[PDB]
Amino acid sequence: IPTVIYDIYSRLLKDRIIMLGSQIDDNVANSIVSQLLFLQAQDSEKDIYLYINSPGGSVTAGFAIYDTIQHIKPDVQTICIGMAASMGSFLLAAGAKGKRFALPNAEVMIHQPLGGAQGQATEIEIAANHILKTREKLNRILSERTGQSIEKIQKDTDRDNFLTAEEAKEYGLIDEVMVP
Amino acid sequence: LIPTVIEERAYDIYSRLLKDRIIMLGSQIDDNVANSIVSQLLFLQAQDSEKDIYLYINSPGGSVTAGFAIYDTIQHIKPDVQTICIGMAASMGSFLLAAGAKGKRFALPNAEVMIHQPLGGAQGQATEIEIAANHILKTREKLNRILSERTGQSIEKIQKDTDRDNFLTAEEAKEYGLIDEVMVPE
Amino acid sequence: LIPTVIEERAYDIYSRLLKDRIIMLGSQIDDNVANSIVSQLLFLQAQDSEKDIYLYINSPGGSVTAGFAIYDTIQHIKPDVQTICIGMAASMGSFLLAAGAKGKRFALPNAEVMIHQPLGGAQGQATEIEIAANHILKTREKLNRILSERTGQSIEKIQKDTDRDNFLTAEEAKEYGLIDEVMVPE
Amino acid sequence: LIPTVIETTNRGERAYDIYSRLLKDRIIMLGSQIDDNVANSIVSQLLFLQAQDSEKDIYLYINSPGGSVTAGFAIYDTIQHIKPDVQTICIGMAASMGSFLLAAGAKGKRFALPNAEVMIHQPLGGAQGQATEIEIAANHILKTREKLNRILSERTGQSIEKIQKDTDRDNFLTAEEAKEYGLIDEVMVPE
Amino acid sequence: IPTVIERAYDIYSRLLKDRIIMLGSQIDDNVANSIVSQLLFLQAQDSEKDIYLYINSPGGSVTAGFAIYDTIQHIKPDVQTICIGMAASMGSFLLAAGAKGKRFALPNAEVMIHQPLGGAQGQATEIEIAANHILKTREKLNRILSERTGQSIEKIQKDTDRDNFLTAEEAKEYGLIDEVMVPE
Amino acid sequence: IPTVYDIYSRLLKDRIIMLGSQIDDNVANSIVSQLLFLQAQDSEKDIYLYINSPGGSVTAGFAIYDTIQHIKPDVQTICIGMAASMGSFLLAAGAKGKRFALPNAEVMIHQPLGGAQGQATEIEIAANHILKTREKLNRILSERTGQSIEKIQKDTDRDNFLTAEEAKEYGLIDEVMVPE
Amino acid sequence: LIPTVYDIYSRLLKDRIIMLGSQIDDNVANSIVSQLLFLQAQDSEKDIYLYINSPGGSVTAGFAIYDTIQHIKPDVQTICIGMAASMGSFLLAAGAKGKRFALPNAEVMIHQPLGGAQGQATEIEIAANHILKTREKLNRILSERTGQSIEKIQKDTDRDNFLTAEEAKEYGLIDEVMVP
Amino acid sequence: LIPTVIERAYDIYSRLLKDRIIMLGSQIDDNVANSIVSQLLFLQAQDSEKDIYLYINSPGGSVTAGFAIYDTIQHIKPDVQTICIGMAASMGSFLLAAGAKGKRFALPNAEVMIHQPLGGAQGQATEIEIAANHILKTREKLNRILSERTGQSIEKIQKDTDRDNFLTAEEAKEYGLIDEVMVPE
Amino acid sequence: IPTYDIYSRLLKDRIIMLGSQIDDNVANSIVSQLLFLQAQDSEKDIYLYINSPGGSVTAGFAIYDTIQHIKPDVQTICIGMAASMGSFLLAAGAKGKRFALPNAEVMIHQPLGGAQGQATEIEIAANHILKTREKLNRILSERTGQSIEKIQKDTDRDNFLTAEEAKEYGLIDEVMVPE
Ligand SMILES: CC[C@@H](C)[C@H]1C(=O)N([C@@H](C)c2cccc3ccccc23)C[C@@H]2N(C(=O)NCCCC(F)(F)F)CCC(=O)N12
Ligand SMILES: CC[C@@H](C)[C@H]1C(=O)N([C@@H](C)c2cccc3ccccc23)C[C@@H]2N(C(=O)NCCCC(F)(F)F)CCC(=O)N12
Ligand SMILES: CC[C@@H](C)[C@H]1C(=O)N([C@@H](C)c2cccc3ccccc23)C[C@@H]2N(C(=O)NCCCC(F)(F)F)CCC(=O)N12
Ligand SMILES: CC[C@@H](C)[C@H]1C(=O)N([C@@H](C)c2cccc3ccccc23)C[C@@H]2N(C(=O)NCCCC(F)(F)F)CCC(=O)N12
Ligand SMILES: CC[C@@H](C)[C@H]1C(=O)N([C@@H](C)c2cccc3ccccc23)C[C@@H]2N(C(=O)NCCCC(F)(F)F)CCC(=O)N12
Ligand SMILES: CC[C@@H](C)[C@H]1C(=O)N([C@@H](C)c2cccc3ccccc23)C[C@@H]2N(C(=O)NCCCC(F)(F)F)CCC(=O)N12
Ligand SMILES: CC[C@@H](C)[C@H]1C(=O)N([C@@H](C)c2cccc3ccccc23)C[C@@H]2N(C(=O)NCCCC(F)(F)F)CCC(=O)N12
Ligand SMILES: CC[C@@H](C)[C@H]1C(=O)N([C@@H](C)c2cccc3ccccc23)C[C@@H]2N(C(=O)NCCCC(F)(F)F)CCC(=O)N12
Ligand SMILES: CC[C@@H](C)[C@H]1C(=O)N([C@@H](C)c2cccc3ccccc23)C[C@@H]2N(C(=O)NCCCC(F)(F)F)CCC(=O)N12
Repeated sequence: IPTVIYDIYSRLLKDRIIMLGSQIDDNVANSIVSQLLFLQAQDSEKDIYLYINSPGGSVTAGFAIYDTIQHIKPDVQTICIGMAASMGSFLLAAGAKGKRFALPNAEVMIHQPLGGAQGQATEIEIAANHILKTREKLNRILSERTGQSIEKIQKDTDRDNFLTAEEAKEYGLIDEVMVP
Repeated sequence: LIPTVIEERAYDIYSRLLKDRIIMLGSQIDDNVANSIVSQLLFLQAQDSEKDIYLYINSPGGSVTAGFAIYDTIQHIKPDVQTICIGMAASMGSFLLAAGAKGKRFALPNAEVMIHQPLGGAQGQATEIEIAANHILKTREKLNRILSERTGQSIEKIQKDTDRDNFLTAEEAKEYGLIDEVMVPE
Repeated sequence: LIPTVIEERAYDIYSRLLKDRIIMLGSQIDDNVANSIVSQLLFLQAQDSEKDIYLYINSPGGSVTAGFAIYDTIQHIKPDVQTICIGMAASMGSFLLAAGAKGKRFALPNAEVMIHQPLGGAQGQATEIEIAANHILKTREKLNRILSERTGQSIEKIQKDTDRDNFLTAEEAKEYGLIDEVMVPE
Repeated sequence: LIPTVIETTNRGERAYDIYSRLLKDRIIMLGSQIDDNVANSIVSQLLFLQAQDSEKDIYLYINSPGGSVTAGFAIYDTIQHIKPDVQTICIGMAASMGSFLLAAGAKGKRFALPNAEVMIHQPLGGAQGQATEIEIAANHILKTREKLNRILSERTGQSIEKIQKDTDRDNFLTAEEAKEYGLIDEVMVPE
Repeated sequence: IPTVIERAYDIYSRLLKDRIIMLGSQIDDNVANSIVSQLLFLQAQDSEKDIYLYINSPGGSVTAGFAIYDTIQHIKPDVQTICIGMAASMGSFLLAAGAKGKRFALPNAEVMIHQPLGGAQGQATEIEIAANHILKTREKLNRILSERTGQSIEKIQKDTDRDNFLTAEEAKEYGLIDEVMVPE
Repeated sequence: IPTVYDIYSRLLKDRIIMLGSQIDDNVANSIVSQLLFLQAQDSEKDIYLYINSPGGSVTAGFAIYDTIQHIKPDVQTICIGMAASMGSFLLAAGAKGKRFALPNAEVMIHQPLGGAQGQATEIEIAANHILKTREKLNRILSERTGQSIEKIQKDTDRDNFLTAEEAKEYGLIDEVMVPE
Repeated sequence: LIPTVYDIYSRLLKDRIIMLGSQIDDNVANSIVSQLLFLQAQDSEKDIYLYINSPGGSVTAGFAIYDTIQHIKPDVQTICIGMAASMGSFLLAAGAKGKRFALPNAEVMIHQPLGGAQGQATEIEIAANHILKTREKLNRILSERTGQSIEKIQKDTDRDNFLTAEEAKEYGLIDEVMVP
Repeated sequence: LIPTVIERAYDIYSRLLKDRIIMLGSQIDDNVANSIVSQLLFLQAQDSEKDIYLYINSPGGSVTAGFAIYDTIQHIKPDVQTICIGMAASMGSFLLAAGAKGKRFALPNAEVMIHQPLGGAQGQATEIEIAANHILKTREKLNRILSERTGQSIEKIQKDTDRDNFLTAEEAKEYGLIDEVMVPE
Repeated sequence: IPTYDIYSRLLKDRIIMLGSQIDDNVANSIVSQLLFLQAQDSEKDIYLYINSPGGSVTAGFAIYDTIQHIKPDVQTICIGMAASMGSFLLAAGAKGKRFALPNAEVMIHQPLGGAQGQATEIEIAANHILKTREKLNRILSERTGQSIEKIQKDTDRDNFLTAEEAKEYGLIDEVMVPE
């Protein structure tokens, strides 16, 4: 990671740019949540810029970021550069309305949540109910953010569904493709 | 490891027992074990469709579908299949113990019987987990319904008593209706 | 592990069943299992080209090409091959269950039948992935077409019903046309 | 991985990692599995913050799957011991000892964001060896469960019998259900 | 394992022909199934002649041990027991299970008694169930040992709290065996 | 393996040889031995070679191939299940007019696979060897199918799956045995 | 490992030189994207110099870099030193027209994208369609940047195709070979 | 992982050390003992009269490492107050009991566990004998010191440490391992 | 193993081969062979070949006690090596009928073992292995004519003896010199 006279990521944070550039786990969420809180305290009115190049990851970690975005006063603009898959694409769609972007060759992928369960029948049932409720929660929020029905979201996320930047715009996941 | 007996014919000990209509279920129940036991049951029915068969059970259980292969074959054939628990019958083992001919399900006094709900796993997409969950729940309903019919206990009581590992003495298994008699030594 | 029976002649239990025209498909289907079953079918046809053969199926499935070795050999030989599901017939196992002679496909009441689409893999260059994808899609079409002919269901319905794991009871398998009869115990 | 922030003050600029910057404003992040190291760090932060100012509130962020019960109790007892109120917020997930610590915040100052997940269940453990050693371990984990349930009862207003029943297996609650249960006081809805 | 020819037998099968069963390993389900089968075979061959159970075993599974124990008590023939080498844990329990008056050891054989071993992991209630089960199992073992030795349950409990090694002569004094066979 | 003889030995008594696995040296040695045994038993009666094989070693395959051509009896071939790579080469090696498949059998043809590491000159030697091996295979396949070497080269460039009927049209087999 | 003068890479960044000297993954892309953004903010008119010595890597990570290059105002000059393979050679070709270079002994390699898929037939189909669309996207852009037809790019990338610096120039991947 | 505070820039543990608080928050091995011994020596040199505060959240560990800490506590002039937060087991509970008389504490939900020392030996009979004698002497040494610090007899300590013995904070006080449970205000 | 297999052929002539590490399986087999041979003929000598690095003490005692229990004399011969429990069993043969070939190696040393866990568990294990060593040394004293104190000293560490030194020690009666 190069230094500027700051490491490069810290330099970007000084200009209110947060980089979500990896798999989403609890550590990544904690860092992004902290950066959002720091930026709101520095200036509660200026926009924040969230860069997303992520294959997704933990749903609860993703919701930590999602809820923090909605909680703070500044608008959080989102941009997909490279790829936004799974919880990554969910967070892309979570940006301030009118301020969700992708570059033209960026890839957006949506699909249903993944998980596991082992043990007794009743334990498997509890895990199944939990992941099904989690999917309903995700689909409901995605419906509100895209303007698509819950039934359409359900159908379109049944398997891996790859979208171009332009298709993501048509879907309502982003507002604009930034053409060079 | 397995001794031979000579009667002129040479038999390993298990084959010698099979000649007297005794089948040994002495391991974890998987497809191989089920196939072997199913084959022995079919062989014995063909040898004599009227004489009792004796199924020895010392098993920690195992695959439910493999257990049902044995269960359905027991019910399908004409001979009565007597069951005895020696050592332990747990899970599908205890289900098979309860599957023996009415009046002919036994245990020795220090045998251990354990009943519990089925175990499994699932990973992948939400809808795949749902399918696996529905399947294991239906399997549990099927097991509980049959156990209710075989023991005389209600489905609601079976559900409650199999929620966690439930260890029974031979005498408790008799009181429960899983077996008919404890063979006390003379 | 596998007991012996003595009639002058000494047989393992499976060989004894084969003498009465019973073939046991009791494991995952791979090339070895297919070769053995194909050999048994050819042997039985040569022993008697008119008497029925009995194919026991307790299998989670396995290789599609191995399954087709068995399927084609069943159709090629003169004797009718009766099929019975005891325990489980999943994937290629359920395909082979459905391949038995019309009117002579059975299951015991607690047997489980599962149908789903074929599984596979591919890695390498885009064009290699394309070739592998085309191959598995053609394989699925071939399976679905044959299943349609054997069950009486449309190809479109088979496609829909095999999209994910679909578990059927013995009675549901009969209603579907995978088997002809559930053998209820007497 | 962890960004730096630089604040220019009148006696030279200061460089903080982001978590240290939050600690300066009395925010402690419990963002991982709870083990002894995590507990020691959080205990130290609580003691430091009390010494800096014994009257100002502390803010404990909880995004945790839980972990060691004794480590969790190190944090719990330190929270109750110090003078400042410790506000708690669930962001993401609070499971097991995480949800216990969420419920341990100052009364009226326990929060969650709307899509946060709270999970409660009974403690997990292990025991091997002789029969009498297994008995000792069993008695210990059963007493530990009674201790947890009693405290949870006091903090939520639910009876011990209800806590026992509701923690028998994994029990997932929405933020709103956690409020109704008494684990938190308020769901912070976005403005 | 050598062969002997009269018909060809492996050495263990040859001993089984003279009603000698060898329990010469750790006790698991396979060993128990084999020994149970041999006992049933021998009873069917002759319901009146004594059976001879050789024990050189570090013990093993309690339920497997009880399969053997209950089969011994169930059959009509007397089962004589001898400790050669070592009988530990369930091995020593089976040694004590032989027909009264017909439990032996050779002079340098080692007998060890101790409480049962086990494990449990998972939820508190699962640990409780496992603990209750192993405690009941210990009570069952101690009660039977009390009946077979003539020692009180309280003394058995105390003496099995930790590993307790006995010489053949001490095992006789304890009531685990009836006689030490001294060489002529 | 059931007894009647083990089942495979019983089939060998009726001049049926089972090639039902990956082709390695052990399999080739066994099949070569069976062919020599059968020729000695009767030099005029047909032999029946069952093929359900994913292929394997080229030199092992050539041991079988050359032994088939060397002996006096006609060797009939049948594909049941799958004949891939050297398996399909051996299928095509059966006596002209006596190469069969069952209707759902799969035939796959492709170029040989291999490996080489070390110095540049060692890599060159290995490359020349595998290229010569491919030429040898293609030339023989051309003679057995009636297809040109140029067409064989093109059609084996990547994995090429054929149905039994397509294998007949290609000239790899003579007839599909339809069930009566 | 990395000498100080600033560490050496940060010193080069001060003069608007970015080093892409490794396999392209998300971390590398995020770092390069950040450097490009930083440099544009420092001076939106001065050229940027992108050094490429890379075996390639992730396609989506490569597209993060590609789209950021096209998005920013400064011209990004590219030079191949050592090797540019796969996505590395794609990025080499993405430099400002007239300002794509290689040193004389640099190696350029082009080939089709690599990937994988396992699971159900329909999942394999989705993965196959995705990688085929990705290849079309890459080939279309390469056609625009080189002046070669899509059909020629398809043919020339079917297998590993190694080019000298001079051949890369003739192909249109670079504009000039810098002779010493 | 470990946050920084600015007054000078300190990691949080160093900041606590400036106020005479030492954290024993892990398994006790030689490294941990060396660090704690060094902190104790540093603090005595800074001020030989002011109390030191030793936080204990530890499952125990090496007996000799524990004795390095124990002997250093007794050697230095300042009183070392001890507090159990979370758990003090085995050598951890021994060190808890080693604090200055009247200044050994626990928080109400802290767990104290006492048991006999653990170890191992393999090799020749005479090597096993040497290892057995050593661990038995070590147990006698531990029990004698625990007797002096708690007021319990050696015979009672022996009996109560035969197996794992878990105590609540209040039970630890009754036992004499600590002097007071700090109840929250 | 060449073909009776060769070992079974030797057993027909009352020769038992102890040619490996002594564990429970080996002991069970040798005990069974001894019982079989006594039943075949209670008066004829048995010949026990010993080429063994030793092994389990309790397994060795299974063999030892069975030798002493049966009526036939058991002659012992060391060919190759008899170490540890192997040398103990060599010394256990019938008095006057314990042999070695001239280049055979005999090694004596104290028993080996292990203990882990609580102090009291280590104490129990230590007491047990010390009592086992006393039992071994007492029997070796009776069989060799050496004092217990001398056996203790000489087994403190690995002590290698030639066949002739083993004879002088009293572990064997005779070295069979080739004719
Ligand atoms: C400024 C109002 C809302 C935003 C409020 C709030 O909702 N939180 C949340 C995000 C929060 C975070 C962590 C722990 C919490 C515990 C209880 C309640 C809220 C908590 C903390 C937040 N606080 C700050 O953000 N302070 C400035 C810190 C700046 C920097 F990030 F450190 F640089 C503490 C004062 C407070 O009332 N809030
Ligand atoms: C002769 C009374 C008792 C000994 C009685 C009995 O309790 N069992 C038990 C041990 C038993 C074993 C295995 C499965 C059983 C199933 C149900 C009931 C008893 C079973 C089986 C036993 N049987 C035999 O022992 N038959 C001869 C066996 C010969 C040989 F071992 F094969 F060589 C079957 C007839 C029967 O009534 N019993
Ligand atoms: C005697 C009526 C029922 C019992 C009937 C039957 O249900 N099955 C079942 C168990 C069966 C087994 C295996 C494959 C099958 C395939 C299709 C239908 C039933 C099958 C086979 C069974 N058959 C035999 O058991 N024959 C004798 C074999 C003796 C020995 F086991 F080999 F020793 C074939 C004649 C038949 O009509 N049945
Ligand atoms: C009886 C007519 C058809 C059935 C014909 C046939 O289609 N095949 C097939 C199944 C076949 C099997 C294996 C290799 C083959 C190779 C080429 C052609 C057919 C083959 C072999 C089959 N043959 C036999 O099955 N003979 C009896 C062997 C019985 C036993 F299995 F050994 F017990 C060889 C004589 C033959 O003309 N056929
Ligand atoms: C029968 C004429 C040709 C076929 C001739 C021949 O080409 N070979 C070949 C196949 C061969 C095989 C193995 C080693 C060889 C060594 C040198 C030359 C040929 C060899 C051996 C073959 N021979 C036999 O096949 N003998 C009978 C064996 C029958 C059975 F297989 F054992 F059942 C030895 C006599 C011989 O001249 N030939
Ligand atoms: C200057 C107009 C375009 C270039 C515009 C833009 O398109 N992006 C992109 C590259 C962008 C990056 C990261 C996150 C984003 C989130 C939403 C929209 C765009 C984002 C961010 C970019 N911004 C900056 O580049 N600010 C200066 C940062 C300098 C330094 F790198 F920190 F040194 C934020 C203000 C803005 O409107 N843009
Ligand atoms: C301020 C009153 C209570 C809170 C009191 C106390 O109970 N503890 C506890 C938490 C404590 C911590 C660590 C070891 C202990 C050992 C024995 C007793 C208490 C201990 C330590 C606490 N002390 C401090 O907190 N000093 C200031 C340290 C500030 C900073 F954290 F370093 F930044 C030591 C003086 C004292 O009497 N206490
Ligand atoms: C002041 C009397 C006692 C405390 C005396 C002593 O007993 N030790 C002990 C603890 C000691 C420690 C390390 C190595 C030793 C080697 C030999 C003897 C004592 C040693 C060292 C101790 N010394 C210091 O503590 N010096 C100040 C160091 C302060 C700081 F820790 F660096 F911050 C050296 C002068 C000395 O006589 N002692
Ligand atoms: C002269 C009697 C002494 C030798 C006596 C005896 O001490 N044992 C011992 C070795 C023994 C072995 C195994 C189990 C025993 C159980 C209880 C008592 C002695 C047992 C068994 C021994 N027996 C035999 O050795 N019979 C012949 C067996 C021949 C062959 F080994 F099978 F080839 C059983 C009859 C008996 O009374 N004894």
